[PDB]
Amino acid sequence: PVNQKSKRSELSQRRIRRPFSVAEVEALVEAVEHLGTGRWRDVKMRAFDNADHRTYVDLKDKWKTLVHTASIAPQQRRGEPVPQDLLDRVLAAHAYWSQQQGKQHVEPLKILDAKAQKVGA
Repeated sequence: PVNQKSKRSELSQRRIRRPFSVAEVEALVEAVEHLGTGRWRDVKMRAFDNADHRTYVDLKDKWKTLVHTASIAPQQRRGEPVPQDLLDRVLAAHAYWSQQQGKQHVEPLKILDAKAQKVGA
């Protein structure tokens, strides 16, 4: 025998830069989960090794699209293959932290954060 299948088609799209690799993005979420959605500067320092004088908005944009990719907007689909492990962790922090400000849909979970101290000469 032999059958066919149907799928969805794209319409529009906008982008200037390139997508982040699973290994790269893996840090964005992991960092946002520990540092939360209130410490972007720390997320860049913990995630990106070269976050000396790097911006904090960069990581903020990547995350925004990350969570939306988990299961929010249909047109927000980056298209590229994304690990369900990240999308899940992202929505966890985005929703968990969201409860602090707004309210849309959270889950039964909690987390924490903390910094360290390193003095030299």
